[PDB]
Amino acid sequence: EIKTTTTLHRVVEETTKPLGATLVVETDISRKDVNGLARGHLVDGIPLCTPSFYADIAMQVGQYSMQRLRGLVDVSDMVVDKALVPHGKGPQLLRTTLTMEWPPKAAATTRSAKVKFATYFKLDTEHASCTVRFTSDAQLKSLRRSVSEYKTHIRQLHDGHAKGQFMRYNRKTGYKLMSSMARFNPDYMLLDYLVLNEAENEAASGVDFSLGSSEGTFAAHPAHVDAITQVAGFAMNANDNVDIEKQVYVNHGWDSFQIYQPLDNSKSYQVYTKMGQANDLVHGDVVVLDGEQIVAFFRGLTLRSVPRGALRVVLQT
Amino acid sequence: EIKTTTTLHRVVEETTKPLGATLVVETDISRKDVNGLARGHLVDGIPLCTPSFYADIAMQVGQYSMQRLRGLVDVSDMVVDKALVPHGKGPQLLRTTLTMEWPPKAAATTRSAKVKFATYFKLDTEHASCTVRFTSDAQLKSLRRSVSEYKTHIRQLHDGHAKGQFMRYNRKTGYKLMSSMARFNPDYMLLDYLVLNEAENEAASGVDFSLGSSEGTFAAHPAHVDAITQVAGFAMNANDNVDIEKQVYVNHGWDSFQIYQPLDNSKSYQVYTKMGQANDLVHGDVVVLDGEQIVAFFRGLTLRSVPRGALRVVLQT
Ligand SMILES: COc1cc(O)c2c(O)c(C(C)=O)c(CC(C)=O)cc2c1
Ligand SMILES: COc1cc(O)c2c(O)c(C(C)=O)c(CC(C)=O)cc2c1
Repeated sequence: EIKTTTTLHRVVEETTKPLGATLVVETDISRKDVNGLARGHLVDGIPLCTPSFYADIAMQVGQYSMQRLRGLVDVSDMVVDKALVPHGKGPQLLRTTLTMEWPPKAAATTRSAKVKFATYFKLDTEHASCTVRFTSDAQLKSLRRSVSEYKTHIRQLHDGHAKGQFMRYNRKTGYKLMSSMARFNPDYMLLDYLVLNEAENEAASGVDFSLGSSEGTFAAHPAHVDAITQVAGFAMNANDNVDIEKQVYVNHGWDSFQIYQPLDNSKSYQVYTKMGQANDLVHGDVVVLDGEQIVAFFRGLTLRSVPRGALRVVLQT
Repeated sequence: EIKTTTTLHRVVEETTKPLGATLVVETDISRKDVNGLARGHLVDGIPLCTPSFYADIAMQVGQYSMQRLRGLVDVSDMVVDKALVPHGKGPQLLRTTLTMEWPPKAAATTRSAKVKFATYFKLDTEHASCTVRFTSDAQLKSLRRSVSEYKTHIRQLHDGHAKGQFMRYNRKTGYKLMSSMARFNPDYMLLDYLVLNEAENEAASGVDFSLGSSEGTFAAHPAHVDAITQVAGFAMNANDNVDIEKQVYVNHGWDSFQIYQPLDNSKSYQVYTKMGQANDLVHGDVVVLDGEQIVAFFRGLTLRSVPRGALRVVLQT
């Protein structure tokens, strides 16, 4: 039976059939243990749930599904369509629906599940979707072979900063730079330092989970995983040629997300990304290291350029 | 008779006397050539006239007063008491009142005049005051002897940045850093780069007056002089330990201000300040160089720590 957590509160429905299964879980984002955490970012005084919030729940229903059938869960094909504003005024029910389909009777052969995230009063808004994948360790093995190359990019960023070539932002100064666009729940302000090579939207950052409070139970703490994606959002938005009064880069989702080691709330990690240039979309990979160890990887993290002013409008609509 | 300019529109009253004289001038800050200029900073969508606007008028009425009795005018003892919001909705008449006092027949020996700045509809608000002084060149001579020393502080700041010790902000990134506190009329965005030693609130900045448009006639262009004081305000507000969502440093005035060379709108200048350490107030000197030449100097520029939120309240009321 699925363990309830800070971010997954009850099972609404759990049905097996011959050609598939449906699992519906529910999270009251107004519940007092989670409401604070659900309010990750703040834009024009409007609180916003981060994609990492869905990713946590996805990892949970995926891990459960994968164990129930028989291993790494990949939160893949994440698409964030509509803002979720945790109002904190009476129940606000986020329903996460996981569906699986199969041949008879190869249920145990199943390597993916479709996941949808929608708030209910019933239906309020459909927010996001992803596909969880029960994946191989092939990527992990490949990442392990590239560790030394990632470490080299990181070292070269620090060397450049030490020569006056690249900007290095202390934690509070980085958040100040972003503050006309978004403010952050303090528990999400986990970027300790960030070195940015603006020419390639390329960043090396120390993320220190000890800098926030992360009480509760999770598969992947939404603050910890949002801090990882913040590094790529900062690389884009902190470029001297991006005028954040007019245009801002927002997280649209990603192609793949795997976690290989605990995201420990007493530890700091190294995060490296080269986003680059590219319609209204940029994409790139984000790796998380713990010294020599591969901790996590976003493949094809996607940020969308949106008008600052029209963002304001839609969020107030 | 006093030359009218972009920032001084008409003489309201001009009386000489046995024991002194009164000169009252008027500037309609809604007039189309000046209204843009008058709106130098923007806080919470509220436009604000900068202290440099009063300093320009002070130099003009001071130079005139000095010339008509019988070379440097010092805009000294500047105190900025109340915000001036150029609404641009019908006339908004800034009245600058200069008063002088003297012995019988000794008018020619007069070395200072009291200046007050108040808007009228009639009395609206009293904004600021200063004392213009007809001063010696002793300070100028002293500054010329320190040139090499100022240049050394500047070179040391650049050296430190080249070793990764001090922050260097490109123009647009500096203004992005300040943007949750204030936005700036583009004609005021003249800070080309700034290197900051946060430990001592110590900055060297290139200010490039060619970066804005400054059409009109002035004694000292309000954008150009404000850009000089921005270097000190930035030094304080860009400190990692100053949370601009809570407290901001605002210009309160200064003890002395002298200009020794034209502030040429095609030229860039070097500005150096060491504000140092946080009562309500910080103070320090700001020097302006053009290579080897002394161009201008604020002695005892004063910034006041004000609550960001309570700043908002007052301005909105
Ligand atoms: C206008 O469309 C959207 C939709 C979203 O889901 C959005 C969203 O989730 C966010 C979030 C979570 O931050 C933002 C603002 C940022 C990047 O800080 C803006 C959004 C804007
Ligand atoms: C609350 O009291 C004041 C009085 C002023 O005259 C103020 C003032 O002139 C200003 C400005 C800009 O001129 C400001 C805001 C800043 C530093 O950008 C804030 C002010 C705040």
